[PDB]
Amino acid sequence: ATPHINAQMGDFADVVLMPGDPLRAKYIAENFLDNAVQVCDVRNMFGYTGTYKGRRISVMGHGMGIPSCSIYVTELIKDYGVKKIIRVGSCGAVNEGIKVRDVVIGMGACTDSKVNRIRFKDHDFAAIADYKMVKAAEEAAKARGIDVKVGNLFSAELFYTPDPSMFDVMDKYGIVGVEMEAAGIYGVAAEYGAKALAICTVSDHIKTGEERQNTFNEMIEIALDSVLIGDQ
Amino acid sequence: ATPHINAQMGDFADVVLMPGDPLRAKYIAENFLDNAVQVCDVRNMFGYTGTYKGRRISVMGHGMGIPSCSIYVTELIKDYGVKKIIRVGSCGAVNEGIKVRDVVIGMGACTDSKVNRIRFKDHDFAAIADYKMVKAAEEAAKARGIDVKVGNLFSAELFYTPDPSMFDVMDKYGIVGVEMEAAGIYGVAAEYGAKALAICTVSDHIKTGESEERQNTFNEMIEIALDSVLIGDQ
Amino acid sequence: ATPHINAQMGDFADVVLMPGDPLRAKYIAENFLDNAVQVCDVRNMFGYTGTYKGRRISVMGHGMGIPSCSIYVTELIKDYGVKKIIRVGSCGAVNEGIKVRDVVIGMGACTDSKVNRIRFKDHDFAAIADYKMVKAAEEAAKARGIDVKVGNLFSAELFYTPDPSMFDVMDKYGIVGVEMEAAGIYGVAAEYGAKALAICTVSDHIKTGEERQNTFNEMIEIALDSVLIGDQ
Amino acid sequence: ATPHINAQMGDFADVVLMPGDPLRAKYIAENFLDNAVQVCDVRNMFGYTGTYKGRRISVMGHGMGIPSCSIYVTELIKDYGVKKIIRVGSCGAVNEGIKVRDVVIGMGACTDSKVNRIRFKDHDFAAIADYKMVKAAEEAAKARGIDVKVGNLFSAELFYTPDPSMFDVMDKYGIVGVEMEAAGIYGVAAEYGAKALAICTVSDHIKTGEQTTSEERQNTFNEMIEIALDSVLIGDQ
Amino acid sequence: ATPHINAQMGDFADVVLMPGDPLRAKYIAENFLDNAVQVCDVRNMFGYTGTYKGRRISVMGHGMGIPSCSIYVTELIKDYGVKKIIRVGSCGAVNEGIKVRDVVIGMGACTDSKVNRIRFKDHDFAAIADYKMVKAAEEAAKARGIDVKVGNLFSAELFYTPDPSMFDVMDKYGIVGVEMEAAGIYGVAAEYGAKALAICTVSDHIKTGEERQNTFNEMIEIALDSVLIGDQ
Amino acid sequence: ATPHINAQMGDFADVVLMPGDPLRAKYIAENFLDNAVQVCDVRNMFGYTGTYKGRRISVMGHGMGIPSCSIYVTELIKDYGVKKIIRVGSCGAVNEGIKVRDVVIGMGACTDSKVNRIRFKDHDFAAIADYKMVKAAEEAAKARGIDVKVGNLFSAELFYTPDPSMFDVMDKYGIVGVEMEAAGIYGVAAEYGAKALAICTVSDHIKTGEQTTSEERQNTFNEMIEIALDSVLIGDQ
Repeated sequence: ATPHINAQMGDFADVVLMPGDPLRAKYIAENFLDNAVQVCDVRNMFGYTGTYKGRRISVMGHGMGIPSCSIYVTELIKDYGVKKIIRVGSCGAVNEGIKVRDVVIGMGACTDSKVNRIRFKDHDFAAIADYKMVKAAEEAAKARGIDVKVGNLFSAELFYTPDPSMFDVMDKYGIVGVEMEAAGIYGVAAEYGAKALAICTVSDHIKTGEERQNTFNEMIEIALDSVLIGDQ
Repeated sequence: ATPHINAQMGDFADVVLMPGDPLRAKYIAENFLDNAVQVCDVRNMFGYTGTYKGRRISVMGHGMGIPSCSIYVTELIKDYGVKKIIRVGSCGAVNEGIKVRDVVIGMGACTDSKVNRIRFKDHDFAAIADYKMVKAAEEAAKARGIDVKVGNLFSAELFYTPDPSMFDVMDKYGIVGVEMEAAGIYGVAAEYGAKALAICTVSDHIKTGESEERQNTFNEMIEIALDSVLIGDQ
Repeated sequence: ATPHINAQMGDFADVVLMPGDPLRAKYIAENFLDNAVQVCDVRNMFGYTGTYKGRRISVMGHGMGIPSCSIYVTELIKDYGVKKIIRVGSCGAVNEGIKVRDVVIGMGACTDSKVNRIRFKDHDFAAIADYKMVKAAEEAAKARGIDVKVGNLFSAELFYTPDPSMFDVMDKYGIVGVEMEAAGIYGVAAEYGAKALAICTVSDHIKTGEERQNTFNEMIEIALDSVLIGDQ
Repeated sequence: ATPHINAQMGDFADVVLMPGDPLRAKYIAENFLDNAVQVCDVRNMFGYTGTYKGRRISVMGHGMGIPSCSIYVTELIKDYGVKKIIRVGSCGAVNEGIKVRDVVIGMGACTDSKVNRIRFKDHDFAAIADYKMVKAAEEAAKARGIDVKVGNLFSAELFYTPDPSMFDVMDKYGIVGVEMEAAGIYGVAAEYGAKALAICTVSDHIKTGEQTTSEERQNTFNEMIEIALDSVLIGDQ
Repeated sequence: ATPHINAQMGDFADVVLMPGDPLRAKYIAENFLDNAVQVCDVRNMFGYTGTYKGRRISVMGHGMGIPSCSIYVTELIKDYGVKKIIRVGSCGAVNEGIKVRDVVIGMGACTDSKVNRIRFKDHDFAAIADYKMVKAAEEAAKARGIDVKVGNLFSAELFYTPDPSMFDVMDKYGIVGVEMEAAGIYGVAAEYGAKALAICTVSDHIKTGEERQNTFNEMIEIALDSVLIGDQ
Repeated sequence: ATPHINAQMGDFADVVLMPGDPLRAKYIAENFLDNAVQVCDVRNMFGYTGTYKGRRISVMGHGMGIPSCSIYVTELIKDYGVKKIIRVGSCGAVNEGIKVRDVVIGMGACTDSKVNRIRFKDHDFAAIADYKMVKAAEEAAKARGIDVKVGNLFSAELFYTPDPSMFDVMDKYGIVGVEMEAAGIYGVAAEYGAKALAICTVSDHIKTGEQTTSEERQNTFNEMIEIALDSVLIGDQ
């Protein structure tokens, strides 16, 4: 029993899929997993454990932003023995070579947050995903014939940014998508010795101002298939 | 009809009480407000509008941390006409003069976050509450025989901090309670020209290590906040 | 008998009013206090102790800027037993809603200085006044028919700023007045466990370019009446 | 005809292998490339162009440290059309999970330098390698029976650090090796739109005092270069 | 007529000697200069203009700390045509090879202040004195057989530092003296195209805890002699 | 017998002249020193020891950029007993008061690097030269009729800067020339208790687009080296 998660050790699988919205975790448990049972509900942050093709897998919301996400993944790892975390969600694109509904994988995560600087003595910590998980997801996508873009995500602290000119810097530096928690997750996995990966689907084009459900399903199938591939 | 709040203009009152826990918002709606009706539920972030002594008041969770808190209160202010936000929650204490169950009001909020530096050209922005709201809350508590400590909160980005020696620094500088969203709310209030206040109840003593008594003290904090709304209206 | 103050313990009252200009301290001692006697003059920084309606009160200049102000109020607090400091001065306004001759109370104080970051491990320390002092001052003004603005001051390190565009940012965030020492006084009050308040009169409008003695006298009376309201 | 490189357009291939030491570049061009010709020598910074299994490949020294390697990689990309860069060097280990003689690939590069903060408005830029190059290098090592550690390198500005306690921080965060130029190469590659990769061989263990002989190190160095050149062919597809 | 200096263009010479204490400026005008006449007195910051060996020279206090000193030197330079500033004062020593009463010249000035970072886009500005002024002062000292140490001063923002371990860092990097304004003066001189120099006398040994009036006179004679040397 | 320098204690004099390019070290040792013998060549970074008017003097390249520079000066000081270092190079001018072919001395060195912040608890370290070396070089140039500009150099981390508006800032604050290693040499010299000086010749004007022939550049460079060597003898007295 932890402060933010009302479950017991053993309730979660060693791998957890994590959308930000708890209703998306409920949607995933009911439509993609077999026999999912709810294992937590504190603060309405629903978490479930079921199986995918016989493999035990959990799915749980993490809320919005770095701080919220860090609390949950930190507790999953140190209190529930979770080894691998796959964040799943929507992101905004800033570059011309990425179109809405494209599937991006964050090999790395840039950020404007100070959390990695507080852990790394104020130097530049490169928040990165676990290589084998990236590979697994790219192979799972290829198997279904889905193209994915692997690159840097940008984890913003402020959804309603006071500095919009930063989207032009992101673009020039190849940022593939903007979300709000990947840099925090990667930071937590490094601090606690676990492995993470963030997968996103472009829901909006910040620059050009540019189905959704179906593309969401492809993202989920890719993440879940990457879990089985990762076990081999 | 915003991305994070599925309500209509007019659904929220001009004043909103905001616990971090959506289930706390539900508890407040059911036990302290009259005829409260749910006005939003995207992402399970429950929001309700009811009445306190004839005065229309809203209550809604804001989730955990500065980024989450900023999204909700920003949308509330710019799309729902919200004028006053009172965050209500639990905090940890670092100072010996403050005990568990004490009620603290955050006249200012320190932080280890970068959000106010992004807004203020990397200079020191003093994230403060609206004075009249502090004053109303302090008078409301005084009328209920409750002693409140008014000072600086500290809004942490990392609940599981990699640097626990910071708690000794906070204590040395008078921090009255440690939580996670006050500096963000005050920063948003200053950016969008609204008014905000953070009231908290000490649920844990981070230094000394110190449900019923907490529930009771939680009810005390809610009553103060709601009574400050009426004193604030005069 | 300190390095910057040549007085003895007991020479100052427990409450000190501090204009930046030592000649302003002399003015206040002579026209608002009864039987004030000079208690210090090292570096020409005049300090006086007198009585306001029977209540012992001190007034002393603190010079210009954060470093100068910190030295004096630190010595007053640790060597002279000073419990409450009320800084009084003139300030520039950046906001359109604030006019010259308006009285502002600094509940908080922003700064481009590094002093609070040196004290607070490089994180954001919110330099704020003592709530009760703010409340007393606001009550005092209300009793004299004076409308005061309570909010954020900005304490600048450079009077001749190399970056005048900061004035638009301050305005955007509600800064009520720009001066040079409130963030340092509040930081010292927090470090040594004392109480402080900054009250100012808008002498110039930095944005619009926009009696002064009269409004200055108004600010002095509010400060002195706040001390008596604060004693109850 | 740039200031630091005295070659002409077309002298370099579109993929360039880069050790820090110009003599290692000479050694690679001589022993691993066919028909290598020296194409530049400004400041004794030797650059050659040869062929590997019929494919055109260049090898060039980049000096030590971020500032020196940025100058050369920037010139190769903007003046000579280079699209892919593979840095091949030596790094020190800080983690007990990594052993001397290990082959590490920098998927990312942490640093104590300010070069990426100057480029990215003082926010945190995750200095990363090109994913497909990491994958080609990882497959190539696997195909040669070499097990590679894929993770975060740390590019130090001061070889003789004034703060050794940072090594304990690097170990806790899983840094796989400490070197001096990856974070700078990754920043340049992102700024100019090219692709980069840093591969390293562990010559010393900072934390455990472990050393290796010059024989063993030559051999492990030899493995690294074969992986890199193989990865080029895999990457071409 | 400037806000902080009540004088007219022409009242100051092109070179100004500046102790922090205005009473020290008064002592210098009366004892070292011929026919010195007071030219300013706003805020009790006395300024005087007299003659040294027939050479017109001014002496004025600048108060304590960077912010205060910056206002005065900025106004002297841009409003009163001052070309050279020599700050004179007492400093604390942190290094074992520097004893009390030694005369140190700040060829450079380190600091914990943010003022040069605000001017220099957050990079490292090396606040340095004007080389010809350093040279003139070192030669003036040699003529009178006084030994001087030329090196880095450290300009502290906080007289009562919350971080005393910084004195050991200063010592290790060769800081010759700790004072509070040299880095600010050097910054202003650079920004406004003027020349500055800080000369100090060690009044206390911060480390070892270790006449004064006479060593003060040596410092002043050296500065004034450097002015004549500098004119050749 | 250090990692980057293949010499033995006593091979270097107590004073070392240091250009960035090792071929310039060769040129100086051959043309200005008597009986110069090469004493190291690790990574093609040539170091020599010769005599000037009977006074033992060494000359050695330091590569480009702070990090490379720091490694060599740090090794000369801690492993080989060097007491004084004079960096002799080329710089770009940003101020209209400085013309191409001018000789500038860096009494101080500004920088956009983080190496002195890492050493000085994140506060502002004024990276400064040794006063008596500045004075010896200034008198030596005066004695030769050369008028030197004494001031602040700016040591850039990125030669190909992503922020060129910074040059207008350096101009406003009087920077005398832009190079890449002075702030790092001064930091090392202060960390290890040694003395250093950076002298530079203006080969190009960044702000006005002024250039100079290779002939003019050789001659101005020739003047700089004689100033430096003369400053060593004056410094000994």
